[PDB]
Order: sequence, then C-alpha cells, then structure tokens
Amino acid sequence: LTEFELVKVPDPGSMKFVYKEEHPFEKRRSEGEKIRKKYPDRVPVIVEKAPKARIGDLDKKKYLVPSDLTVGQFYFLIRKRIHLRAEDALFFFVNNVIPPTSATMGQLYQEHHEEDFFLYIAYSDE
Amino acid sequence: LTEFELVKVPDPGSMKFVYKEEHPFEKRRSEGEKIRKKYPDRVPVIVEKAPKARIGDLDKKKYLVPSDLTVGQFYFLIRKRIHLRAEDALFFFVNNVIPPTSATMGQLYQEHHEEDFFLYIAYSDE
Amino acid sequence: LTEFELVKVPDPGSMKFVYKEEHPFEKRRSEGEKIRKKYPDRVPVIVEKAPKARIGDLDKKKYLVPSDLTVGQFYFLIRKRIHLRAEDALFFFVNNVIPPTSATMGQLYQEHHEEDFFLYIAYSDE
Repeated sequence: LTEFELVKVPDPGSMKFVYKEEHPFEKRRSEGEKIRKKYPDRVPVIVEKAPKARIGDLDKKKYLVPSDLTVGQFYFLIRKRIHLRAEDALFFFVNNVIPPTSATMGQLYQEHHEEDFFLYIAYSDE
Repeated sequence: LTEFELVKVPDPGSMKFVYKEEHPFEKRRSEGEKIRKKYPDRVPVIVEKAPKARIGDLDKKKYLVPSDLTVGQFYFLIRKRIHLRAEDALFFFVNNVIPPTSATMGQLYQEHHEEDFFLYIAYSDE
Repeated sequence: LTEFELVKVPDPGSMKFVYKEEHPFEKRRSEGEKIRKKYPDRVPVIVEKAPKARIGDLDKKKYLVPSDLTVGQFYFLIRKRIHLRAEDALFFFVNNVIPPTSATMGQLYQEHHEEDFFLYIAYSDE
C-alpha cells in the first residue's frame, strides 16, 4: 500500500573480507587446519570492519579465540582493540546475522565456519 | 525483608497501540490478510513508540518486512527512520518482551502476531 | 603465529561477591529458603558491581524479583537504581556469562542459582 514501507532486503555479498581477496582458498585452508591442530581448544577467527562503519579499524585481522569464550566476552575484547568512545556501539555480524552474546565462540564457529576452517566476523556500529 | 527491594511487575496493558484504537478489528484483519496474500514472503508489522520514550517518533506505523530479515537488521532500519543520536539506545518490545536480535521477523511474527494478522512492536530507549 | 592474537581466558574467580564474604553459607541458605517460602513466585537475587566498573554503585544488594520478569525488564530496573548517563551501557554477568534479555528471571534463576537459593548477578559497563 501507499502507507506501508517496503523494507528492502540487505545484500548478503555486500561485505567482502579482505583476507579472502588477498589469499587463495588453498592457502587459507592450509593455514586454518594447521592452527586447529596446534590449538584444538581454540578457533581461528577473521575479524574485519564493515567499510561503511566510522568507528576505528583493527590492527590485526586474525584471532585465536578459545572455544569456551562467549560472544559477549569477545565483544569486550574487540572494543579494547579499536579506537572508539565508551558511548559508541559495536555489533558483530556473521553472514549478516548478529550472534547471541550468550553463545560460545566454539558453538558459533561450529555452525558458521567456512571451508577454510576460518570463522568470519564483521563489525560495525550501524 | 526491609533490606530487600520488592520489584514491581510491569502492567502488560500499559502500551496501547494507536492503530488498534482507530481501526476496528474486522478492518485490521481484512487489511492484514490482503497484505499476506500480496506478499506471502513478507509480514505486516505495526511499529509505535512507547509514550514515555523521549526519542523521536515514527512517520509511518506500518511496515512490510521480509520474513528472512532478522530482528537485528530491522533494528538498524527503525533507527534510520527516527530522529535520535548515535549514542541513544533503542529496544523493541513485543508483549513487553525484548525479542532476540538473531531471530528472524518471520519467526517472531509466527509466534506473536495477533488475530488481525499484524505483529505489534513497541520501541523505547528506556 | 606472529600475526595472530592469542585471546586470554578470563578468570572465572575474578568476581568476588561481598555478600558471600560477609555471611557464611548456612546463614545465606537459611535466608534464601525463607524468602522462597514467603514468595514462591519470586526469586532472591544478589546484584553487585564489578570492581573495575566506573558506573555508579548499588544502594541495595538484595532484590526479590518476580519469576515472570524478563532479564530485559530487570535491566531497566537496575539502570534506574544507579547513577549513570543515558548513553552509558550496562551488562549483566552470571558466572561471567551475559544472559539473554528474552529469558525470564525464573528461568535464569532455575539454571544458575547457587546452593544458598540466591542468584548472583554482576553488572559492569565494560
């Protein structure tokens, strides 16, 4: 109708991870499988900023996160790795889905890790 | 005891939706059923501000939200439809319950939509 | 690797509740069991601030929370019991785990209450 607003659907390939552009698949999978052997109780995570976000960027992309660490605990870690105000927000995006903070990184990894053994998380304040 | 605080229970009919006051039930249900036929993969949502909230109001009440859109994605949409600061918060309330942002609007609709085929969401910063 | 960051694991006994230090177990359990008899549809909750948090402290530690109250509703209650700005954040921690706001306090109590019939919640903005 004229008074309804038709909500547009977000483009699922809007977020492009630089780590996937610069490294071919076989190199990434070989790297992720080695890190899984060295740290079987940790999960390799790629964290990049959404290009539209205006909060600070990350010095390092790659993180070895323990499986029992929750998403909420990982949220406070990433905040203390970028330049932002205490009042600024930050949201994690895994396949454009904000994961529950009560879930562990191991549960989030086991459900959404890609074929290169890496879990890709985008962050943005908007 | 004297040192305990007895937490009061929030009145479940504190939130009154204006769309339900101005339109009788048969008119709302006939409107919601038509919009479900025209857009079977979308859900009609009524979004109104809690009267006590001091953040900006909504120009439009009615939204046709795709079923696969998550609550978190719908959260960013409503923020970009009202006047508020980047530091201001916003929370959705469905029957005075804050829905999980990881849930899809279709799942939220199928569980809480009323008899007029509409899903009612209240928002407030407090 | 040199480019990975090894995420440290948070000390689970970092948070010490003052209510447990000042009162022995038998006194706390006897207090919690009495309050469960007087209010079978309410749950006793101990809320204390994490020492590292810079937001305001709580005048009262002990709260009798109805079982059907959600964590999100209890979140707004605690905000209106301390000195903080509208832009300041606040997070609940139960065993260093941020509980889902959609869960009820009764569900959260039944899963995480300790042997003294009390549910211990820590809060902090960081």
